Amino acid sequence: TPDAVDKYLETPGDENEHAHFQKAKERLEAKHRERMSQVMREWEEAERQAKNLPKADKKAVIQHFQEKVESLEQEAANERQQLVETHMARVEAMLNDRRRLALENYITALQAVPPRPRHVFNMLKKYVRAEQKDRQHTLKHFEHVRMVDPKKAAQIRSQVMTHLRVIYERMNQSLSLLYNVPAVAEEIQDEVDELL
Amino acid sequence: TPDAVDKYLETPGDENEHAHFQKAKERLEAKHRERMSQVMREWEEAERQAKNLPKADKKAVIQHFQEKVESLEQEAANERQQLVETHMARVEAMLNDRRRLALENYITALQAVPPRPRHVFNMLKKYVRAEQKDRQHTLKHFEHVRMVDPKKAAQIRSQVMTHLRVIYERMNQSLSLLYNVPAVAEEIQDEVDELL
Repeated sequence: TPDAVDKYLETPGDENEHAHFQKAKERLEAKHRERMSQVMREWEEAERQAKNLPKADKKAVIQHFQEKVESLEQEAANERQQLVETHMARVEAMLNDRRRLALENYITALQAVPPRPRHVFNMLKKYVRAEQKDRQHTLKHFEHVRMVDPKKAAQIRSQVMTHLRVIYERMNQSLSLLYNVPAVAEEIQDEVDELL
Repeated sequence: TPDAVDKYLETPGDENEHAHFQKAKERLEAKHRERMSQVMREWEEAERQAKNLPKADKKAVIQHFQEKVESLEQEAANERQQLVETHMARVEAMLNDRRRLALENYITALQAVPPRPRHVFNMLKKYVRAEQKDRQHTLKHFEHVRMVDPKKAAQIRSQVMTHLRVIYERMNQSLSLLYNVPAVAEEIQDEVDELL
Protein backbone atom coordinates (compact mmCIF):
# COMPACT_ATOMS: atom_id res chain seq x y z
CA THR A 1 0.00 0.00 0.00
CA PRO A 2 2.32 2.80 1.12
CA ASP A 3 4.04 3.10 -2.24
CA ALA A 4 7.44 4.83 -2.37
CA VAL A 5 5.85 7.81 -4.18
CA ASP A 6 2.65 7.57 -2.09
CA LYS A 7 4.62 7.84 1.13
CA TYR A 8 6.81 10.78 -0.03
CA LEU A 9 3.80 12.70 -1.33
CA GLU A 10 2.02 12.09 1.97
CA THR A 11 4.79 13.18 4.39
CA PRO A 12 5.59 16.83 3.33
CA GLY A 13 6.87 20.06 4.83
CA ASP A 14 9.41 17.82 6.53
CA GLU A 15 12.44 19.43 8.02
CA ASN A 16 14.48 16.32 7.23
CA GLU A 17 13.09 16.48 3.66
CA HIS A 18 16.29 15.64 1.71
CA ALA A 19 16.32 12.33 3.57
CA HIS A 20 12.74 11.58 2.47
CA PHE A 21 13.67 12.51 -1.10
CA GLN A 22 16.71 10.23 -1.17
CA LYS A 23 14.96 7.49 0.76
CA ALA A 24 12.24 7.95 -1.84
CA LYS A 25 14.36 7.76 -4.99
CA GLU A 26 16.48 4.95 -3.49
CA ARG A 27 13.40 2.90 -2.53
CA LEU A 28 11.48 3.44 -5.80
CA GLU A 29 14.54 2.59 -7.89
CA ALA A 30 15.12 -0.57 -5.88
CA LYS A 31 11.63 -1.87 -6.47
CA HIS A 32 11.94 -0.94 -10.12
CA ARG A 33 15.00 -3.17 -10.52
CA GLU A 34 12.89 -5.93 -9.05
CA ARG A 35 9.99 -5.76 -11.52
CA MET A 36 12.44 -5.15 -14.36
CA SER A 37 14.35 -8.38 -13.65
CA GLN A 38 11.05 -10.23 -13.05
CA VAL A 39 9.99 -9.24 -16.61
CA MET A 40 13.43 -10.05 -18.15
CA ARG A 41 13.70 -13.54 -16.62
CA GLU A 42 10.06 -14.00 -17.58
CA TRP A 43 10.81 -12.97 -21.19
CA GLU A 44 13.38 -15.75 -21.54
CA GLU A 45 11.18 -18.52 -20.20
CA ALA A 46 8.73 -17.33 -22.86
CA GLU A 47 11.35 -17.50 -25.61
CA ARG A 48 12.89 -20.88 -24.80
CA GLN A 49 9.34 -22.24 -24.61
CA ALA A 50 7.79 -20.78 -27.74
CA LYS A 51 11.14 -21.47 -29.54
CA ASN A 52 9.98 -24.70 -31.20
CA LEU A 53 7.03 -22.64 -32.58
CA PRO A 54 6.39 -20.54 -35.82
CA LYS A 55 7.98 -17.17 -36.54
CA ALA A 56 4.46 -15.77 -36.06
CA ASP A 57 4.28 -16.90 -32.44
CA LYS A 58 7.95 -16.42 -31.46
CA LYS A 59 7.90 -12.94 -32.96
CA ALA A 60 4.52 -12.12 -31.40
CA VAL A 61 5.84 -13.20 -28.03
CA ILE A 62 8.76 -10.80 -28.46
CA GLN A 63 6.21 -8.08 -29.32
CA HIS A 64 4.60 -8.80 -25.92
CA PHE A 65 7.63 -8.26 -23.68
CA GLN A 66 9.13 -5.58 -25.86
CA GLU A 67 5.92 -3.70 -25.11
CA LYS A 68 5.55 -4.71 -21.45
CA VAL A 69 9.10 -3.41 -20.87
CA GLU A 70 8.46 -0.10 -22.68
CA SER A 71 5.31 0.06 -20.57
CA LEU A 72 7.02 -0.31 -17.17
CA GLU A 73 10.16 1.70 -18.01
CA GLN A 74 7.79 4.53 -18.81
CA GLU A 75 5.60 4.37 -15.70
CA ALA A 76 8.91 4.16 -13.86
CA ALA A 77 10.20 7.31 -15.62
CA ASN A 78 7.01 9.05 -14.49
CA GLU A 79 7.09 7.99 -10.91
CA ARG A 80 10.60 9.39 -10.65
CA GLN A 81 9.72 12.68 -12.37
CA GLN A 82 6.80 12.73 -9.92
CA LEU A 83 9.22 12.66 -6.96
CA VAL A 84 11.62 15.24 -8.41
CA GLU A 85 8.89 17.70 -9.32
CA THR A 86 7.25 17.45 -5.84
CA HIS A 87 10.56 17.79 -4.03
CA MET A 88 11.60 20.63 -6.36
CA ALA A 89 8.38 22.38 -5.31
CA ARG A 90 8.84 21.83 -1.61
CA VAL A 91 12.31 23.29 -1.70
CA GLU A 92 10.93 26.29 -3.60
CA ALA A 93 8.41 26.73 -0.83
CA MET A 94 11.24 26.76 1.73
CA LEU A 95 13.46 29.11 -0.20
CA ASN A 96 10.40 31.32 -0.67
CA ASP A 97 9.72 31.74 3.08
CA ARG A 98 13.39 32.66 3.42
CA ARG A 99 12.90 35.19 0.65
CA ARG A 100 9.92 36.48 2.61
CA LEU A 101 11.49 36.59 6.08
CA ALA A 102 14.52 38.51 4.76
CA LEU A 103 12.34 41.08 3.07
CA GLU A 104 10.14 41.64 6.11
CA ASN A 105 13.38 42.55 7.80
CA TYR A 106 14.82 44.67 4.99
CA ILE A 107 11.57 46.54 5.12
CA THR A 108 11.76 46.63 8.95
CA ALA A 109 15.21 48.23 8.86
CA LEU A 110 14.25 50.47 5.93
CA GLN A 111 11.47 51.95 8.09
CA ALA A 112 13.38 52.82 11.28
CA VAL A 113 13.03 56.58 11.97
CA PRO A 114 16.79 56.98 12.56
CA PRO A 115 17.63 55.03 9.36
CA ARG A 116 20.81 53.27 10.44
CA PRO A 117 22.34 52.88 6.95
CA ARG A 118 24.58 50.12 8.30
CA HIS A 119 21.50 48.03 9.22
CA VAL A 120 19.58 48.44 5.96
CA PHE A 121 22.49 46.69 4.22
CA ASN A 122 22.72 44.03 6.93
CA MET A 123 19.08 43.06 6.36
CA LEU A 124 19.27 43.65 2.55
CA LYS A 125 22.23 41.34 1.85
CA LYS A 126 20.12 38.65 3.48
CA TYR A 127 17.25 39.45 1.08
CA VAL A 128 19.36 39.64 -2.10
CA ARG A 129 21.06 36.47 -0.94
CA ALA A 130 17.83 34.48 -0.58
CA GLU A 131 16.56 35.91 -3.84
CA GLN A 132 19.79 34.68 -5.42
CA LYS A 133 19.56 31.24 -3.84
CA ASP A 134 16.08 31.13 -5.38
CA ARG A 135 17.44 32.32 -8.71
CA GLN A 136 19.91 29.41 -8.58
CA HIS A 137 17.39 26.76 -7.48
CA THR A 138 14.85 27.74 -10.12
CA LEU A 139 17.61 27.03 -12.66
CA LYS A 140 18.32 23.64 -11.09
CA HIS A 141 14.68 22.88 -11.62
CA PHE A 142 14.75 23.98 -15.23
CA GLU A 143 17.68 21.63 -15.94
CA HIS A 144 15.80 18.87 -14.13
CA VAL A 145 13.23 18.69 -16.85
CA ARG A 146 15.45 15.91 -18.16
CA MET A 147 13.30 13.00 -19.21
CA VAL A 148 11.42 15.60 -21.24
CA ASP A 149 8.34 13.68 -22.26
CA PRO A 150 5.19 15.42 -23.53
CA LYS A 151 4.88 19.21 -23.84
CA LYS A 152 4.60 19.03 -20.05
CA ALA A 153 8.35 19.53 -20.21
CA ALA A 154 7.85 22.62 -22.35
CA GLN A 155 4.93 23.74 -20.23
CA ILE A 156 7.06 23.47 -17.02
CA ARG A 157 10.04 25.17 -18.68
CA SER A 158 7.69 28.11 -19.41
CA GLN A 159 6.45 28.06 -15.79
CA VAL A 160 10.12 27.99 -14.65
CA MET A 161 11.34 30.68 -17.01
CA THR A 162 8.26 32.67 -15.94
CA HIS A 163 8.98 32.50 -12.19
CA LEU A 164 12.60 33.20 -13.08
CA ARG A 165 11.55 36.60 -14.55
CA VAL A 166 9.41 37.36 -11.46
CA ILE A 167 12.33 36.66 -9.09
CA TYR A 168 14.15 39.42 -10.89
CA GLU A 169 11.45 42.10 -11.14
CA ARG A 170 10.36 41.55 -7.52
CA MET A 171 13.93 42.12 -6.31
CA ASN A 172 14.40 45.25 -8.42
CA GLN A 173 11.05 46.35 -7.03
CA SER A 174 12.34 45.67 -3.50
CA LEU A 175 15.51 47.64 -4.38
CA SER A 176 13.41 50.56 -5.68
CA LEU A 177 12.31 50.77 -2.06
CA LEU A 178 15.42 52.77 -1.24
CA TYR A 179 14.27 55.74 -3.28
CA ASN A 180 11.37 56.48 -0.86
CA VAL A 181 13.93 56.91 1.94
CA PRO A 182 16.40 59.22 0.05
CA ALA A 183 19.16 59.29 2.60
CA VAL A 184 20.31 55.87 3.63
CA ALA A 185 20.56 55.51 -0.15
CA GLU A 186 23.86 57.38 -0.42
CA GLU A 187 25.66 55.76 2.53
CA ILE A 188 24.49 52.39 1.22
CA GLN A 189 24.65 52.83 -2.62
CA ASP A 190 28.24 52.37 -3.90
CA GLU A 191 28.32 49.43 -1.46
CA VAL A 192 25.10 48.09 -2.98
CA ASP A 193 26.57 47.91 -6.49
CA GLU A 194 29.51 45.87 -5.02
CA LEU A 195 27.25 43.06 -3.84
CA LEU A 196 26.02 43.28 -7.44
CA THR B 1 41.38 23.84 -25.27
CA PRO B 2 41.07 20.38 -23.70
CA ASP B 3 37.37 20.73 -22.97
CA ALA B 4 35.82 18.40 -20.38
CA VAL B 5 33.96 16.53 -23.16
CA ASP B 6 36.92 16.85 -25.57
CA LYS B 7 39.24 15.19 -23.08
CA TYR B 8 36.84 12.32 -22.21
CA LEU B 9 36.12 11.61 -25.87
CA GLU B 10 39.86 11.58 -26.56
CA THR B 11 41.01 9.22 -23.77
CA PRO B 12 38.96 5.98 -24.37
CA GLY B 13 39.23 2.25 -23.80
CA ASP B 14 40.53 3.24 -20.39
CA GLU B 15 40.62 0.62 -17.72
CA ASN B 16 39.97 3.27 -15.09
CA GLU B 17 37.06 4.52 -17.25
CA HIS B 18 34.47 5.16 -14.49
CA ALA B 19 36.92 7.66 -13.04
CA HIS B 20 37.16 9.49 -16.38
CA PHE B 21 33.37 9.49 -16.63
CA GLN B 22 32.89 10.94 -13.14
CA LYS B 23 35.83 13.30 -13.49
CA ALA B 24 34.14 14.26 -16.76
CA LYS B 25 30.63 14.91 -15.47
CA GLU B 26 32.00 16.59 -12.31
CA ARG B 27 34.29 18.89 -14.32
CA LEU B 28 31.73 19.81 -17.02
CA GLU B 29 29.05 20.53 -14.42
CA ALA B 30 31.45 22.73 -12.47
CA LYS B 31 32.26 24.89 -15.45
CA HIS B 32 28.58 25.06 -16.29
CA ARG B 33 27.78 26.55 -12.88
CA GLU B 34 30.40 29.14 -13.67
CA ARG B 35 28.96 30.38 -16.97
CA MET B 36 25.45 30.11 -15.55
CA SER B 37 26.25 32.46 -12.64
CA GLN B 38 28.23 34.75 -15.00
CA VAL B 39 25.04 35.13 -17.11
CA MET B 40 22.75 35.58 -14.04
CA ARG B 41 24.87 38.29 -12.39
CA GLU B 42 25.19 39.83 -15.84
CA TRP B 43 21.39 39.78 -16.29
CA GLU B 44 20.91 41.88 -13.16
CA GLU B 45 23.44 44.55 -14.06
CA ALA B 46 21.46 44.79 -17.30
CA GLU B 47 18.16 45.18 -15.46
CA ARG B 48 19.20 47.72 -12.84
CA GLN B 49 20.76 49.73 -15.67
CA ALA B 50 18.01 49.66 -18.26
CA LYS B 51 15.48 50.09 -15.38
CA ASN B 52 15.02 53.84 -15.87
CA LEU B 53 14.18 53.01 -19.54
CA PRO B 54 10.90 52.18 -21.51
CA LYS B 55 9.00 48.91 -21.22
CA ALA B 56 10.20 48.26 -24.79
CA ASP B 57 13.86 48.27 -23.77
CA LYS B 58 13.54 46.71 -20.29
CA LYS B 59 11.38 43.94 -21.73
CA ALA B 60 13.67 43.47 -24.74
CA VAL B 61 16.63 43.16 -22.41
CA ILE B 62 14.80 40.41 -20.53
CA GLN B 63 14.17 38.72 -23.91
CA HIS B 64 17.97 38.73 -24.39
CA PHE B 65 19.00 36.88 -21.23
CA GLN B 66 15.92 34.71 -21.15
CA GLU B 67 17.17 33.46 -24.51
CA LYS B 68 20.89 33.39 -23.70
CA VAL B 69 20.06 31.21 -20.67
CA GLU B 70 17.83 28.83 -22.67
CA SER B 71 20.71 28.76 -25.15
CA LEU B 72 23.42 27.69 -22.66
CA GLU B 73 21.22 25.37 -20.56
CA GLN B 74 20.58 23.52 -23.78
CA GLU B 75 24.15 23.23 -25.04
CA ALA B 76 24.89 22.14 -21.49
CA ALA B 77 22.16 19.45 -21.64
CA ASN B 78 23.79 18.22 -24.86
CA GLU B 79 27.32 18.10 -23.63
CA ARG B 80 26.17 15.94 -20.74
CA GLN B 81 24.11 13.60 -22.94
CA GLN B 82 27.25 13.48 -25.09
CA LEU B 83 29.27 12.11 -22.15
CA VAL B 84 26.61 9.62 -21.04
CA GLU B 85 26.05 8.23 -24.51
CA THR B 86 29.82 7.78 -25.15
CA HIS B 87 30.42 6.18 -21.77
CA MET B 88 27.31 4.01 -22.20
CA ALA B 89 28.86 2.79 -25.46
CA ARG B 90 32.27 2.09 -24.01
CA VAL B 91 30.80 -0.02 -21.26
CA GLU B 92 28.79 -1.91 -23.88
CA ALA B 93 32.02 -2.59 -25.70
CA MET B 94 33.52 -4.02 -22.49
CA LEU B 95 30.52 -6.12 -21.59
CA ASN B 96 30.53 -7.34 -25.20
CA ASP B 97 34.11 -8.70 -25.08
CA ARG B 98 33.10 -10.48 -21.88
CA ARG B 99 30.11 -11.88 -23.74
CA ARG B 100 32.54 -12.99 -26.42
CA LEU B 101 35.25 -14.50 -24.20
CA ALA B 102 32.67 -16.56 -22.28
CA LEU B 103 31.20 -17.94 -25.46
CA GLU B 104 34.56 -18.88 -26.95
CA ASN B 105 34.93 -20.96 -23.84
CA TYR B 106 31.41 -22.41 -23.79
CA ILE B 107 32.10 -23.45 -27.33
CA THR B 108 35.56 -24.72 -26.30
CA ALA B 109 34.07 -26.95 -23.60
CA LEU B 110 31.15 -27.94 -25.84
CA GLN B 111 33.66 -29.33 -28.36
CA ALA B 112 35.83 -31.52 -26.11
CA VAL B 113 35.73 -35.13 -27.40
CA PRO B 114 35.04 -36.53 -23.91
CA PRO B 115 32.26 -33.95 -23.29
CA ARG B 116 32.68 -33.36 -19.57
CA PRO B 117 29.08 -32.30 -18.84
CA ARG B 118 30.26 -30.65 -15.63
CA HIS B 119 32.52 -28.30 -17.64
CA VAL B 120 30.00 -27.26 -20.29
CA PHE B 121 27.90 -25.78 -17.48
CA ASN B 122 30.93 -24.18 -15.84
CA MET B 123 31.74 -22.28 -19.05
CA LEU B 124 28.03 -21.73 -19.94
CA LYS B 125 26.99 -20.05 -16.67
CA LYS B 126 29.75 -17.57 -17.43
CA TYR B 127 28.23 -16.95 -20.88
CA VAL B 128 24.60 -16.64 -19.73
CA ARG B 129 25.87 -14.43 -16.94
CA ALA B 130 27.63 -11.97 -19.25
CA GLU B 131 24.68 -12.03 -21.60
CA GLN B 132 22.51 -11.14 -18.61
CA LYS B 133 24.82 -8.38 -17.43
CA ASP B 134 24.48 -7.03 -20.97
CA ARG B 135 20.72 -7.44 -20.85
CA GLN B 136 20.74 -5.34 -17.66
CA HIS B 137 23.12 -2.64 -18.94
CA THR B 138 21.23 -2.19 -22.19
CA LEU B 139 18.19 -1.39 -20.02
CA LYS B 140 20.19 1.13 -17.98
CA HIS B 141 20.99 2.81 -21.24
CA PHE B 142 17.38 2.85 -22.35
CA GLU B 143 16.35 4.59 -19.10
CA HIS B 144 19.23 7.03 -19.59
CA VAL B 145 17.53 8.58 -22.54
CA ARG B 146 16.28 11.06 -19.96
CA MET B 147 16.62 14.55 -21.32
CA VAL B 148 14.72 13.18 -24.32
CA ASP B 149 15.16 15.95 -26.82
CA PRO B 150 14.55 15.43 -30.56
CA LYS B 151 13.50 12.08 -32.05
CA LYS B 152 17.13 11.18 -31.38
CA ALA B 153 15.73 9.92 -28.09
CA ALA B 154 13.21 7.81 -29.98
CA GLN B 155 15.81 6.79 -32.52
CA ILE B 156 18.19 5.60 -29.73
CA ARG B 157 15.36 3.84 -27.86
CA SER B 158 14.74 1.87 -31.09
CA GLN B 159 18.48 1.10 -31.38
CA VAL B 160 18.42 0.01 -27.70
CA MET B 161 15.27 -2.06 -27.93
CA THR B 162 16.74 -3.52 -31.12
CA HIS B 163 20.04 -4.66 -29.53
CA LEU B 164 17.95 -5.85 -26.60
CA ARG B 165 16.14 -8.32 -28.94
CA VAL B 166 19.48 -9.47 -30.42
CA ILE B 167 20.94 -10.20 -26.97
CA TYR B 168 18.10 -12.63 -26.53
CA GLU B 169 18.10 -14.43 -29.89
CA ARG B 170 21.90 -14.76 -29.89
CA MET B 171 21.80 -16.45 -26.48
CA ASN B 172 19.00 -18.82 -27.47
CA GLN B 173 21.06 -19.51 -30.58
CA SER B 174 24.08 -20.22 -28.36
CA LEU B 175 21.85 -22.51 -26.22
CA SER B 176 20.64 -24.35 -29.34
CA LEU B 177 24.28 -25.38 -29.59
CA LEU B 178 23.64 -28.18 -27.11
CA TYR B 179 21.43 -30.06 -29.55
CA ASN B 180 24.40 -30.82 -31.89
CA VAL B 181 26.10 -32.63 -29.00
CA PRO B 182 23.08 -34.77 -27.84
CA ALA B 183 24.58 -36.22 -24.72
CA VAL B 184 25.95 -33.62 -22.39
CA ALA B 185 22.46 -32.20 -22.93
CA GLU B 186 20.78 -34.60 -20.49
CA GLU B 187 23.33 -34.39 -17.66
CA ILE B 188 23.23 -30.61 -18.03
CA GLN B 189 19.53 -29.90 -18.91
CA ASP B 190 17.35 -29.90 -15.75
CA GLU B 191 20.25 -27.93 -14.23
CA VAL B 192 20.13 -25.50 -17.16
CA ASP B 193 16.48 -24.61 -16.56
CA GLU B 194 17.40 -23.82 -12.89
CA LEU B 195 19.81 -21.06 -13.85
CA LEU B 196 16.80 -19.91 -15.90
